[PDB]
Amino acid sequence: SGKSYPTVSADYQKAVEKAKKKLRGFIAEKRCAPLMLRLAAHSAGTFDKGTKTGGPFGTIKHPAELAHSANNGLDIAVRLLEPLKAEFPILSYADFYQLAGVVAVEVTGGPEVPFHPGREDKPEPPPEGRLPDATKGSDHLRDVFGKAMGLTDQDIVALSGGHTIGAAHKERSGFEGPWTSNPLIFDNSYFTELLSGEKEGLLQLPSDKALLSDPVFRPLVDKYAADEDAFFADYAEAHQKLSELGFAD
Ligand code: HEM
Ligand code: NA
Repeated sequence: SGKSYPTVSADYQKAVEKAKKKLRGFIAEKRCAPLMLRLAAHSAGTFDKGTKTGGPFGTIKHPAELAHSANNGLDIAVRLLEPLKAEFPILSYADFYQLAGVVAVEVTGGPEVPFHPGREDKPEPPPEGRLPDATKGSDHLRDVFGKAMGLTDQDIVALSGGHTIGAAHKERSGFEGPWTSNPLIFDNSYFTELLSGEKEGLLQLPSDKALLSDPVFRPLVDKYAADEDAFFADYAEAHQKLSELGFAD
């Protein structure tokens, strides 16, 4: 909602379609879907609505932004994508990274998130410190996703479900291990695990646990644990919004 997507040329559209295919094959083969989803989220998640700065505009590949502590390990993601990006010189990096995030969800069996091209690469990275802190709680989540990004409480819970794929690494954030028993499968297991308690071998961040005790977040966790279809619908909506922050309005 509220979006007016720009016109891109037929050749640009052709390149998007071909890049989508190539990204599917590459991401599946390399087993890097979760890392690519993290990359897309960290690129988009710097948007501040009050200043209209940051967001998914290709700045994450700048050495200055990759050096942000919250971005530890994302240099791997950028390097992995560089050879493929080079096959699509017409595409913006911004579009390519957001397309990679959409593909990461699709190949792991998640919903089909709508994608619209036309993000323009911006010259200057946003200041460090906008991304969410895993050690903080609900107030902080609302500060970051709500007050800065302009997303809803529903979006916060659905997007937290991105942790259904992948793992933390002690050398990156310091946290360690997968949230789920099937970390390459995009399903509602993140929420099922969050409800069932601390199972040995599985990770819960303080920011994940914050969802269980918040009056608004908890009913959403309950809904998504009970209804994977409802999770997929809300997730697709939220991911689209995240990927389009500051873009096309
Ligand atoms: C809600 C606030 C969030 C917090 C506090 C948070 C924090 C973290 C942390 C600490 C890690 C581990 C990084 C590492 O050590 O390798 C991580 C990984 C990850 N995050 Fe988030 N995140 C949040 C939101 C999101 C969102 C919105 C998405 C996308 C929808 C997402 C997708 C992922 C994925 C897929 C991984 C796994 C990366 C891998 O396997 O290499 N996260 N997150
Ligand atoms: Na999973």
